Amino acid sequence: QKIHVGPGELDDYYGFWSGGHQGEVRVLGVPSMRELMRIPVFNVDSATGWGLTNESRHIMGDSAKFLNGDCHHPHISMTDGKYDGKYLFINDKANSRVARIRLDIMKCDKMITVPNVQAIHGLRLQKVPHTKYVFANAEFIIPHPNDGKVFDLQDENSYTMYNAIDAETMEMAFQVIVDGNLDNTDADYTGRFAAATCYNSEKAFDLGGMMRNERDWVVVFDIHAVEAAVKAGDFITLGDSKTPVLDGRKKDGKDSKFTRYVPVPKNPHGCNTSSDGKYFIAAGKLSPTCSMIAIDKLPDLFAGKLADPRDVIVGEPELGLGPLHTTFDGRGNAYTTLFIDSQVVKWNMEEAVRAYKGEKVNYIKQKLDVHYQPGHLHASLCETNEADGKWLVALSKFSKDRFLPVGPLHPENDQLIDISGDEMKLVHDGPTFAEPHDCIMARRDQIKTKKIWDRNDPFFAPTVEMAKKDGINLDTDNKVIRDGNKVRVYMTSMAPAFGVQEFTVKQGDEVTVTITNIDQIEDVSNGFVVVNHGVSMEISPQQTSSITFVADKPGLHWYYCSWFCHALHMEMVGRMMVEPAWSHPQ
Amino acid sequence: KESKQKIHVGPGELDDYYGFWSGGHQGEVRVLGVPSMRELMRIPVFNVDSATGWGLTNESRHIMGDSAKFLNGDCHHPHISMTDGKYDGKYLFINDKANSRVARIRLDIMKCDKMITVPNVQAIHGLRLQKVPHTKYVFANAEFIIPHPNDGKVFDLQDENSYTMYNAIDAETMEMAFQVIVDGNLDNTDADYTGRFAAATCYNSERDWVVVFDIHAVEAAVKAGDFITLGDSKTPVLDGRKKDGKDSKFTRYVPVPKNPHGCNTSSDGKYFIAAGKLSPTCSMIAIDKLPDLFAGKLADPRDVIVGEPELGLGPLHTTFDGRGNAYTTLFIDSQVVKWNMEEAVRAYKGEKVNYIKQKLDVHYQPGHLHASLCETNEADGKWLVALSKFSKDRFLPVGPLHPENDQLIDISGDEMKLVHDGPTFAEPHDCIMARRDQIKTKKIWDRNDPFFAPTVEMAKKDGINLDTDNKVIRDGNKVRVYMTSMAPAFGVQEFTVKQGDEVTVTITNIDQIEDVSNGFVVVNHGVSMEISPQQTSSITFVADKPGLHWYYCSWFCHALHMEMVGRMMVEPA
Ligand code: CUZ
Ligand code: CUA
Ligand code: CUA
Ligand SMILES: [Ca+2]
Ligand SMILES: [Ca+2]
Ligand SMILES: [Cl-]
Ligand SMILES: [Cl-]
Ligand SMILES: [Cl-]
Ligand SMILES: [K+]
Ligand code: NA
Ligand code: NA
Ligand SMILES: [Zn+2]
Ligand SMILES: [Zn+2]
Repeated sequence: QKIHVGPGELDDYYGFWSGGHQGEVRVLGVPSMRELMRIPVFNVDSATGWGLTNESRHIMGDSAKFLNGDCHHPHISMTDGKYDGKYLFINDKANSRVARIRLDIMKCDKMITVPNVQAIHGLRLQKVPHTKYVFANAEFIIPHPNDGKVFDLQDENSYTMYNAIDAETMEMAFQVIVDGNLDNTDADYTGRFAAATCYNSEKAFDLGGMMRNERDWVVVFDIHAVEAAVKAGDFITLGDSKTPVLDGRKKDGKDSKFTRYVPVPKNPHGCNTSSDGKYFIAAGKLSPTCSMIAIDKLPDLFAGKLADPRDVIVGEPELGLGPLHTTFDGRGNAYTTLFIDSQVVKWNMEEAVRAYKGEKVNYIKQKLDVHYQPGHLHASLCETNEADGKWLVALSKFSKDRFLPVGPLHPENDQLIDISGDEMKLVHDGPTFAEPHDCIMARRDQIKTKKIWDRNDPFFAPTVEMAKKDGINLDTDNKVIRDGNKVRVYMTSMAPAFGVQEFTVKQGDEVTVTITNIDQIEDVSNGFVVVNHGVSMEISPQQTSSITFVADKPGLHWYYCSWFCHALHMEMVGRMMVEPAWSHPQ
Repeated sequence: KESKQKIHVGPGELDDYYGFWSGGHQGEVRVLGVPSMRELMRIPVFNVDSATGWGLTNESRHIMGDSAKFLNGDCHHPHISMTDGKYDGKYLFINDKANSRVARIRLDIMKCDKMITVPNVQAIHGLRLQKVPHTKYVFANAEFIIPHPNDGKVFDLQDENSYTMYNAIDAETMEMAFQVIVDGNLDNTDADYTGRFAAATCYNSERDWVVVFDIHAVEAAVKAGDFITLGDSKTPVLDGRKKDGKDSKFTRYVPVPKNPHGCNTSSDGKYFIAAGKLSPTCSMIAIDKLPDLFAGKLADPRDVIVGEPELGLGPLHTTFDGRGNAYTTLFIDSQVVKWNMEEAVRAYKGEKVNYIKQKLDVHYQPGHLHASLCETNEADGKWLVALSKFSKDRFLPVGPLHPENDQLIDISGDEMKLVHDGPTFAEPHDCIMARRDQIKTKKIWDRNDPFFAPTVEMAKKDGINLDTDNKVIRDGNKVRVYMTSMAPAFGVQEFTVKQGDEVTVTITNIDQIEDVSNGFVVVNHGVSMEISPQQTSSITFVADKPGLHWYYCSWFCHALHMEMVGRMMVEPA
């Protein structure tokens, strides 16, 4: 299996890395592991203007006031258990958001702040019949309402919730109150069941408390029952949110219609569906095991045909110290990160299941040393029924001496491992910034991108509507619209010239500049920077982009095209002239 | 001799050079390993960095000063400080064209530690360092002509008080040293190997020129008090314009075709080489003739030109292997051309000599290029990076935006060989390499480090010993939390405030194990920062929402990382 991609060759896979607490999504080529693109999501990007432009701030809504994010879990939309390459979704733990990225333009196109929760951590997508719902965990228990009268986590109204977002509209679909808390989550291959690990069944706030219980659990959700309850109008609502809220807590030992709690040790972390649809696999973390939940047994569990929730567990292989996450090669083998032992352990799920029945057999096939302290791992197409068993990436949190010293802050080490054969082979050390937690790979032919924008694209449709109110045709017009103390400049751009090369405003005017790049050649991006005003944005071919700033400085102020576009790039400039306040009224 | 160097750095092996890439329009600096071309670290400078809190923390906003209000930057030209014409590994400097700044990075901690807004100019673009006897001055070009004063009374760019200026910053204090008014507009700049001379291309005389500065004469004028000041800046300003055809004393204007661009000093110190851009040539200025030029011993400013090789369409920039060759990017022809400087000089006198050695195709439209140690008299002729603006089909498609293609070229032998295509984001533009042994970094912070000294001072006023204390100080509607942190526990795990209070959280990571970084995020408050071992970091926000609000450690630091959390309780008003 070729490891190196030479000049003029292309990678075989796309890789979508989370940006960690840096807040972006990174697009890598695999197996070269080179970064092809950064997709700003929760960060402010000086280069494209994301978080400065009117289009981006409209997508972010009120959360445009935050300059930070913390993302962990990127996932690609599916149809019938296979990637369809339309959307990628990712969480924000820092400000409790979920974002959707459109894979054809590789931009964030929708974002939602999840109501009545703190900290979106785990996220995964419905697999079958297609990604109708995005499932997201809120990690921290809070009071409801959270108005500062009650702070106690033990109050009957202190809880966290499992969240379902409608993937196509990016509005809330429902929320399910749970006992304990939520960590990671996955979904079955039927659409009926989802599952999440919980580490704080104690509802404590201190370290000792959260480790008190021998087992926490994985909570299993019957989504068909939740939908049935929503259609029956049997739910409540919290605060000013109209999201249906259903109660999945145990009420004095009686289970909810919506949930069942399977005891699992101990502060379990990863929650992964095997690619054959047979198991939810929960990594035991503080327990040196994984727990294997038989998805075929869940209907019987929800029908009261099982005496004990543990009856749905059909294996608990002892793997090593600090199991965190599991992935699958599609040949019947599972691969699990051991954080403390600092290894990846390859094991055979069916032999694990036989050993739980007492049939002594060695289900452990190989342990590979990794460098050092691995968190997530991901095998190519592992989240689909097309898991192809070629590449594995283990994302390690301490790189120590694996790279040149760069000061007190070290890179993460994302290691590429060949699993096409019976023996795992470590082939590449990839340093990365800001702690990617997880990543997802797709075949080159599962992703189709646009090279030029459509003029009706929803990304800037609000800007086109604003232009219409001004009677502007964005494809041709170079006009300055004046409206009181507001000024709206509309121009075309066509390397190496701005369509409006000079305009005059009053000191204090609120200036919006809207640029439509009317080039036809792919790859001729234009930029727009206003010197010393904190204004920067990119405009690609056939895109309309706009940005608003206050002209608070009298005098002459240059603007220039930031993106190299032509041999005469450094001459694509213009002048804003600001008449002083003392020459105008007030 | 062949070009054979190994290009692959396998698991467990280390790169041989550091690469310092400009972050382009994204505004950071990037640290790469060469020859792997992998990104080891991101250093935030003009961008806001959610991961480390740069632009959010009190320490970073203090360094940024008033310019902390800007969320953007546009950088191009990174350069490492020198002693005796060799890298000394102390500082990296870089420009901000978007908001007219120069920043200094300390290479021992890989953080930006000083920043200056250059007064009375618009857009810092070209930038280079004094080489000899060391980097006393940072030289920076302001690109755009503006009125003086720029108060809205005059907009005419041909008014007698409309001009731009060459800028000298004191490298060690990061205060302005002096500015020199010039004719025309400035593009790129370089310095000689003595400290007396510097030079800059000008593209908008409206043949343009390379303006040469006699820095000794400028310094003499400043020491004698013969200068003016502009506006509310105390920076000495000297007039380097031609007045009625009379030369300044501080400057000479050397005619050079055409809209010249790059301005590069050869590593043997002999030449300033200006790339022709619209002219298919480079022009070679003999630095050893400059004293005679400023002494009025030469008939014509063209007499310092000793070579004008014809290279190809669209020469932009030049670098050096230290063996006597120059390497120039041809933007139009989309090539790197290798040529021999001494043979070009002899051709200029009329000898039939072929100075061109090889043309290598690159992909596509190269701008800057950089050979290893080329800015020093130690130029080693091993590696060459050409930074190409249009990558086209060289990488997988990723939508309407495309990556720059930074291509690594083996120049160790007699033939250039292309060995790697490196995609990069937001047009890094230029880069600089240093030997592994030229860079020495700290493993853990020193407690006396200037980076957070202002925070140690605040703590002093509160009577706080940052190394041990876990305390909440109340002062009106201000709340100052001080805590130590030690994975996996925050030293203060809960505190209570009033809605509306202005909260400052100061965290001191007292771990002594390298690489055990901590983070601090306050949920739904837009607060995020990093605290590495022995660092103190601080951040201020207002508690504007009543109720219970969790905070957590963002940096995976421990098996119990998920459980390293705290509670802020906000009492309603
Ligand atoms: Cu957020 S957790 Cu194991 Cu996913 Cu990294
Ligand atoms: Cu438009 Cu460069
Ligand atoms: Cu402290 Cu993770
Ligand atoms: Ca527990
Ligand atoms: Ca000109
Ligand atoms: Cl998981
Ligand atoms: Cl240059
Ligand atoms: Cl040679
Ligand atoms: K790390
Ligand atoms: Na939204
Ligand atoms: Na400063
Ligand atoms: Zn440049
Ligand atoms: Zn250039």
